[PDB]
Amino acid sequence: KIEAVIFDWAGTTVDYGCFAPLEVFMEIFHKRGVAITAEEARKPMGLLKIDHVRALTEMPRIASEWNRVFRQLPTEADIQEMYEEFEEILFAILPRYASPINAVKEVIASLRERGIKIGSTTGYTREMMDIVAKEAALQGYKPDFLVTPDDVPAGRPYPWMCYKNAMELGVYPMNHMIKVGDTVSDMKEGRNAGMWTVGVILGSSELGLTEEEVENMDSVELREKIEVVRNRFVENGAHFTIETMQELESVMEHIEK
Amino acid sequence: KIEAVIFDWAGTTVDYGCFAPLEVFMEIFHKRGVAITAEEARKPMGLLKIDHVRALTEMPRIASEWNRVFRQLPTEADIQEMYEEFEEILFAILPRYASPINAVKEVIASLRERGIKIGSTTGYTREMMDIVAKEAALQGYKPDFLVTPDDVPAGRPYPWMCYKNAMELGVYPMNHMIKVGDTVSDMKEGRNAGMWTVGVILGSSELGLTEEEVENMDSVELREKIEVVRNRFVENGAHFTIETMQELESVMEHIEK
Ligand SMILES: [Mg+2]
Ligand SMILES: [Mg+2]
Repeated sequence: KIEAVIFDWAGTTVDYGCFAPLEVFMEIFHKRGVAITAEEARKPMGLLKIDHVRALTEMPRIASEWNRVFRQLPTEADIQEMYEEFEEILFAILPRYASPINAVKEVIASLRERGIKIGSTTGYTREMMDIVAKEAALQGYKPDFLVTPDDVPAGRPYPWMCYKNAMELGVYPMNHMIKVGDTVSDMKEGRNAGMWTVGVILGSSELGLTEEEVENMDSVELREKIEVVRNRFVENGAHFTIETMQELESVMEHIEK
Repeated sequence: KIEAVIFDWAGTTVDYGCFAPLEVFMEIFHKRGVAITAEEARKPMGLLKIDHVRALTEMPRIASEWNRVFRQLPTEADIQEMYEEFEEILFAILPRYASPINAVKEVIASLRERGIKIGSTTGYTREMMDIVAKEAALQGYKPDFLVTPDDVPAGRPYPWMCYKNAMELGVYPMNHMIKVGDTVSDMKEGRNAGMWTVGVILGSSELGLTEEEVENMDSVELREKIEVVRNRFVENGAHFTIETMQELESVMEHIEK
């Protein structure tokens, strides 16, 4: 029944915790004397990077500190400058984050043995993907296909990218495919596309923790942050939720019944 | 609640009875000394023309007959040569087969007034569609969008052409879309695409009759023939069947329940 799986990249296939973008946002602001925190930076983490910047700009705590520094509120120009800067720096450090999350690689190898097709979608622009893809391929990960918002009329949560995938992998109907992500948007897109939607937790952009703080965090404390997200997923369309990609082939078996 | 209807072209919105291709398919095989029937000729109607030729040669009755006549089964060269002929003959008559089918236009206008998007797919190439759609426009018919097999990995039954219509019209999930066609391939395309499928009988390729033959036919014999096409459509995936496009609107309403 299930013939292909569509994987997200950031916080799913690579970049444990999806920090690359978070790292950048904090720089462009810190360099301007208006330092923001990982929470409020990740706060918007789901919309157009361009608008993501503007959102941070209108965040009262940030908006006030900006006005304190520049003696004036951000200008549509500032947003446009910070955005240009955001990209340049991102292209710079993207490769340092294109490492396949330890769990994943093996899982992909297993699915491929079951003749199951591997596809993907993303929030990253084609420019950025060329970079992340190239590094991830040297590091052992390379899905059968890949699509970016540049390939379609609009990105997530539209199912456009997912249809492009099915079109290229040659799989139909939509319910013969699973969508695996690490964010609310990943869930929406999955459903909008009429396919089985699942959500990874450990290393998600939702759980927002690094491999470091996960391995060295209070069990009871961590076992609690995991629920705030696993629940968070189901509350958005996740037919299922998994702490790690190690539970993938298991959910498949379930689904196929 | 439905939001868009994807119409096939020949035998659905134009060319009553889908006659344009018919004599061309029979002619190309007749020149090789291998006669075929209208039934055989019409069986794979709806598919990308090149595929349609390949489909005819695949036919046991025809293949055997070909093998018996030439002492070897049909070749790729043969298929390719006949196709070249098929295109020459077709192109010189295509303008004469773009007249909208009678009451279709009134239906479209109604659909638009209800704010419903109009998309379409076909078996004709983009070059063929250029001629057909141009003439169709002049005669009052022009959907919001058009997609040929040239625009995707493959033609019918694959749901690729429908997904592009979804992308363009900005409609999701596929279940919010209805597919209307006049052949078996039309039915399969819709189901594969995960959308409400409807087949139209009078004027369809499956019925294979002219307007004359329809109005001047033994009503008892007519209803009887209607029953075979209908049973056929359903047999092949059709969710509902209608005699004419006038019934469409009603079917939509039933579905919205
Ligand atoms: Mg992600
Ligand atoms: Mg047709």
